[PDB]
Amino acid sequence: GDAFVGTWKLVSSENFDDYMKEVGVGFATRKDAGMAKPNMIISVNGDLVTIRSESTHKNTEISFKLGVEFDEITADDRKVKSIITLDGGALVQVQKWDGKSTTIKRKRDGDKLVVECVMKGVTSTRVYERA
Amino acid sequence: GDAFVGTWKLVSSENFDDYMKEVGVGFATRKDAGMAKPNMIISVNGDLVTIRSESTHKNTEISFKLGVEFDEITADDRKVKSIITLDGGALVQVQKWDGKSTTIKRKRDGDKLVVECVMKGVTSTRVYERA
Repeated sequence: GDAFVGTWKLVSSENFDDYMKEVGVGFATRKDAGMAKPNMIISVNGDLVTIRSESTHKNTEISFKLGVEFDEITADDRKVKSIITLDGGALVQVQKWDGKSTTIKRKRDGDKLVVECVMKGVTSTRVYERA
Repeated sequence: GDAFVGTWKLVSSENFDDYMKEVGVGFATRKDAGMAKPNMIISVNGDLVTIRSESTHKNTEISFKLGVEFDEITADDRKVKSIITLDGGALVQVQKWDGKSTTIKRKRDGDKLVVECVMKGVTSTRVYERA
């Protein structure tokens, strides 16, 4: 919906490194990924949704449809299968690969976009705001 | 194949503006798109191919499989249907939207990657080289 559409700047991050350790990201790459403050750009054209994050080195983007499974190569190079849904006003994305799975939840909170990444027990919280 | 895999820097461009005029890109956007020298990063993971171009403002990326049609939102904001194939050592991509269609051909030439965009009569040539 039009609730997520826009450009966002990151403002906070919590327990991100432990979330990364849990998914198996390499030391040099976690250390790197945590030193940057990405921008999240979300838009929609018809029934097609787009999310792209800019960074001073790593830049990615995904184009998908709700409730339709697709193939994704993450920023950290994992070949996963994604399925994104609209569960009660929140964009719920589930990535699954090699028997494991993680869930990324995007939801509005006033003038902020709250993102919560979870990997069996560990949760990281990143708060965004418009730009 | 492993022939296109790598990072590329642009070195030349020819008749690009006329190619843009033909596809209907807006004046301010063509003027902008031509002042930048993008980088093309191509990689493969299993049967999944990835092409992403970096620029000091506009950054995009596509993930696809050969011979399988998919939905794409171009850098200039056109919602097109793409189909990419391997026609005799050349990556041939066809975009189609609103009764029209364009063809982008990527092929090797020594140590260069030659790209040729065509829109009924008009052809633009952009030459890349490794980085």
